[PDB]
Amino acid sequence: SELLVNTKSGKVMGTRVPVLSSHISAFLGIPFAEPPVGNMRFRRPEPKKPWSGVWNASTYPNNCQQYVDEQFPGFSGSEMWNPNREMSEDCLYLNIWVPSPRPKSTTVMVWIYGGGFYSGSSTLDVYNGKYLAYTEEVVLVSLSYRVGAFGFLALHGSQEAPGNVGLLDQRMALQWVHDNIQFFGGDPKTVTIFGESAGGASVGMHILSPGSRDLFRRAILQSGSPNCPWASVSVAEGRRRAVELGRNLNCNLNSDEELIHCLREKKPQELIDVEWNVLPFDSIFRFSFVPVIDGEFFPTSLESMLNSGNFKKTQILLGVNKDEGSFFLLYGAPGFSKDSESKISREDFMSGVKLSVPHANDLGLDAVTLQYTDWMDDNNGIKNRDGLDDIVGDHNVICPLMHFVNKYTKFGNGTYLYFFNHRASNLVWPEWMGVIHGYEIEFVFGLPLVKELNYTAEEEALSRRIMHYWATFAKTGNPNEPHSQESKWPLFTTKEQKFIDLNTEPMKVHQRLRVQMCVFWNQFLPKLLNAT
Amino acid sequence: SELLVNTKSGKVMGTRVPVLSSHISAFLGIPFAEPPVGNMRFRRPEPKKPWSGVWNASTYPNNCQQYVDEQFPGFSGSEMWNPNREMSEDCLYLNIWVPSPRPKSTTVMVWIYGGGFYSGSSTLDVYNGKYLAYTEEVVLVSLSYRVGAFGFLALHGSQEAPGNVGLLDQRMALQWVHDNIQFFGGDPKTVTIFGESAGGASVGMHILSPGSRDLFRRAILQSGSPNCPWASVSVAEGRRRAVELGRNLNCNLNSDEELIHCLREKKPQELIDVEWNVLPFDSIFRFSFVPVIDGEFFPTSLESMLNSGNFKKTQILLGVNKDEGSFFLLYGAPGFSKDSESKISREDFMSGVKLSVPHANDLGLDAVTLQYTDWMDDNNGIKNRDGLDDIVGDHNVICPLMHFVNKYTKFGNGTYLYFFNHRASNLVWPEWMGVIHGYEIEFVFGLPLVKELNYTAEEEALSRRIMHYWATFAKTGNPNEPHSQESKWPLFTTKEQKFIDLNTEPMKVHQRLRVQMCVFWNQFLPKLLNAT
Ligand SMILES: COc1cc(CNC(=O)CCCCCNc2c3c(nc4cc(Cl)ccc24)C[C@H]2C=C(C)C[C@@H]3C2)ccc1O
Ligand SMILES: COc1cc(CNC(=O)CCCCCNc2c3c(nc4cc(Cl)ccc24)C[C@H]2C=C(C)C[C@@H]3C2)ccc1O
Ligand SMILES: *[C@@H]1O[C@H](CO)[C@@H](O)[C@H](O)[C@H]1NC(C)=O
Ligand SMILES: *[C@@H]1O[C@H](CO)[C@@H](O)[C@H](O)[C@H]1NC(C)=O
Ligand SMILES: *[C@@H]1O[C@H](CO)[C@@H](O)[C@H](O)[C@H]1NC(C)=O
Ligand SMILES: [Cl-]
Ligand SMILES: [Cl-]
Repeated sequence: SELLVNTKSGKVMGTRVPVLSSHISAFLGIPFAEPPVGNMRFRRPEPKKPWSGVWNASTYPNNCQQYVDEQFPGFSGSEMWNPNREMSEDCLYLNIWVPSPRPKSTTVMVWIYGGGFYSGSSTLDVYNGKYLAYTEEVVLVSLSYRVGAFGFLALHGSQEAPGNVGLLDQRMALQWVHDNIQFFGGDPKTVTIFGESAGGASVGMHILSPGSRDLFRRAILQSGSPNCPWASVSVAEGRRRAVELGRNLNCNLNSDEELIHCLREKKPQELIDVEWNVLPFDSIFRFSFVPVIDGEFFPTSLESMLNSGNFKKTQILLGVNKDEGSFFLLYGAPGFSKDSESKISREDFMSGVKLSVPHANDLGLDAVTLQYTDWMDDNNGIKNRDGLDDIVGDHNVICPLMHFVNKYTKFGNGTYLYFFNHRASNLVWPEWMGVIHGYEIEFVFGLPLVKELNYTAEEEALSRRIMHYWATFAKTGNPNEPHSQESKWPLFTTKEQKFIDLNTEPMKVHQRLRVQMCVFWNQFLPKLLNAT
Repeated sequence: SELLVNTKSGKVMGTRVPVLSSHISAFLGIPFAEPPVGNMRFRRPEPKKPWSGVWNASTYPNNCQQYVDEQFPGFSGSEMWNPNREMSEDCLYLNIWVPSPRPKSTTVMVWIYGGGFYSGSSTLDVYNGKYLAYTEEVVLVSLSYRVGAFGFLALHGSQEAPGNVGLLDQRMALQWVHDNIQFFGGDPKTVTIFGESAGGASVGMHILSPGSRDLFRRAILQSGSPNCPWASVSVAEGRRRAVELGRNLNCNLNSDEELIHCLREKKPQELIDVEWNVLPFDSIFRFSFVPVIDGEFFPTSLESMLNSGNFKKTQILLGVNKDEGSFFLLYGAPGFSKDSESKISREDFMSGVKLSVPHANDLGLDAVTLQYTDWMDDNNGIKNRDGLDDIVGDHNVICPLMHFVNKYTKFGNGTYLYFFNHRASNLVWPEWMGVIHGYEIEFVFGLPLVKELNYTAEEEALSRRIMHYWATFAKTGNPNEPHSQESKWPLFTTKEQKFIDLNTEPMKVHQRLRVQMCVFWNQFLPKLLNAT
């Protein structure tokens, strides 16, 4: 009854799940397209054909095929991001958490997982929607989408591997929500899409793309934006990386059809095993198969679209973490270790700069080095470590997002900007990594409300604050409740550029979120690289 | 007797002058070259032909022909630098102060005035040698040299106007000191040359030039160095400026001989009136007629001589003032005034950057602007004013000197570096100009010892503090007296790069003088300009 819902594609049967001291309804693993298997690998997706009978939606679905991290086997801090279900190309499913009793037409939030467009799962423990759905009385959806070559192999001109099909994956999920969430008590006119990392870039890409704009109301972007240097490639570079994938696998390279046909004959893991080999440079924070600027999903360049106001005009809430770079340095740069303070020698600093700005010429590398080096104290291993951390975070996350924020706000209908800088009391990663890429998510999804996870009382309060900000924004376009006695998160405006810190302390309002280095990253360095 | 001295060129009669509550001997206006007049204009100097009878050396000589500042008529702060004697091309004379009674063979210090190679006089009140000669028991010489076109018009390949003849004037005076100072109680083997601004650059040029090296023992450079961007031009640029001078005066331009013949017919003021017109850019801290890198006075480029160690190996003492740029902004840049705090708008800041780095392309100007702009507070008129002040001082004085210091110290036999940052209590210039280009000179020459000039007692001590450093360095190659236990001025070394502040407070040792900005000026910007 409460758990039996007839959708436009067929009947589904959910399950009743405990949440804190109560219960809510969960519909897990609902299919929203045809399995993209066999001759449909790399292809645009197709809607799921209606089914007879009742779809058992009591269990999480498979995860999409992806690279699996084995750097720290068994370590909870890294394994919490790996697939926790069987991987399969049959992975295009969504999950829904619905308050009990079912509401009539309440606000909908659709989570888009990140993972650099190469990884991610809707089923991770940290994305369990039940705490946010129960606490804030929202219908919480998490979608899925093909990652890696399966979602973003791009041979422009081919209709068999056109590129961006993972983005199209997200779109079909949003269209399914548009068509069916009313049967779960959700309001299809009040859908907020939100995501972190590539999910945040994705949210911004749907703001940009005409084919996506009418499928949601407003948007939240966490540590990601559509213009990030890692988040897209040209059609030429996408073509080069697809051909190099075939070269790594002894494919016929004479035509797209023969290349695609060879690649479609490979087992999924054969593609994954050579995925990182197609990158052009030794690099960190760079991923092989990402969205392409194609002229279809993206009509023109992202920058021209941002400049002209060619995007959805609505409210946005977005922000970054204090130490976005540390995860990438730990996994990919010399001198960093999970088990030490990772003081960085001058030599390893210079190596890290090269890995962090792989596209830069030697003059550009000199510019980055001078901007982030204290020449009164150039052998200070802690300053070198933190300087490289800032380089990676500023170049890859913060400065692209601030460029996006400033362009969007010229045309949009309300911007709210945050700086998340709380290090969790129970973090398993070392202190030099600070406030890590991905580690605001557990606060957004309410994990500190679970006493067994051993968060502090202040962290539970912070999680409750953030969930209420996110959900009140989703409901109203404004994270603040009116007539409330709590300090107000101010609008970000072109003139005053205000933002708040998010942490356990009373709110602080600041202005011009890191403005100096982003002048460097957004105006000076691109001009230097374009001149030289 | 004490005032009657037989030199190798003839007899001279000096005069007994009061100094504080005592007396010393002064020999003023001794000729060291033939008057460079008529056909001799622009020509290398020729030794003064010996005279019969007694040369009357009781009176200051004429000053060389030069541009005279009329910006602030009658204002003591600027008038103190103007010629205080009649100007004449018959101006190649030197002055000597000798302790009374005459010493046997004491240390000699030879002052070389500055003035951007376009101005300067040996006879200014602030260069009165009597306090230094009396207080420190040295023989103090001040020389003179042709400035402007008269000293530095350069038509390379012509022997009639070869360039660098003002430097050859200095050398001829040093040769005269070498040959004659023993008759005044000076030791020709212990001569220190010292100078400020262009005089400091000149001192460095004599260190470089093979034809000068044997005419002095060691060297002091104040707020100037041979590699300063204003201190030399190429033979091609000197030729362009000489031809343009002729163009301004309707000269025949078909040949060097015809051009020179024309310029020699003009009255001196006719040349001076158009002198600034030959500069290639709207600019500040750039001067028309300066030393040329000719392959004769300078055998190769300054940088290659410095890299190869092709220079005199001895001890040097040198330094800079806190606010070298302020004078040039007051006189040449928009928004500055003697009668206001000169808060600088953003627009006037950008204009000032362009005037300050006239040779830079737009990418270069962007780099300078980013390096000196606080983008959290870019409309702060005090920060804009002080940022421009630092740009002018760093680019033109401090960083070129630090480059020289660094290169010299690899091969030299002892470097002592200072940072003079005391603002005089009785300064007539406004507070925003800080510690001004030229305003350490009055301390070096002992003017705070004169009660009627109204320095504080701490400023008298500092002046005594500086005169003793300078004269002890001249005597021994080390500014510190041994077995004294005043705090010691450490050697500047390649590794530790120590320097001292010079001010009324107890001496503090620091390291790496303006190292951050000088990486920009000495390494990154030249690379950027070369590559773009
Ligand atoms: C040098 O060799 C390689 C090095 C690497 C480096 N990168 C990888 O292996 C991907 C590793 C995934 C790690 C798990 N995912 C994480 C994720 C996030 N944060 C993490 C923070 C820490 Cl401290 C650790 C892991 C995080 C946040 C999210 C964003 C991404 C890109 C992946 C996932 C979600 C890949 C391939 C190589 O061959
Ligand atoms: C009007 O625009 C122009 C502006 C100028 C610059 N004009 C000048 O006369 C330069 C200023 C003359 C006074 C120079 N004397 C000074 C000198 C020094 N310091 C000074 C500090 C202050 Cl605050 C004021 C004057 C100083 C230190 C020394 C260095 C120089 C170059 C000149 C002389 C000695 C020239 C031509 C122009 O057309
Ligand atoms: C030297 O010149 C001074 C000043 O003109 C004069 O007072 C003095 O008598 C002269 N000495 C002579 C002519 O012996
Ligand atoms: C200067 O040279 C002497 C003798 O050649 C040497 O003993 C001394 O160490 C040198 N000093 C410096 C500072 O180079
Ligand atoms: C110096 O001080 C004396 C006495 O205090 C005063 O008469 C004189 O005007 C002062 N000089 C200047 C130049 O201000
Ligand atoms: Cl100041
Ligand atoms: Cl050394």
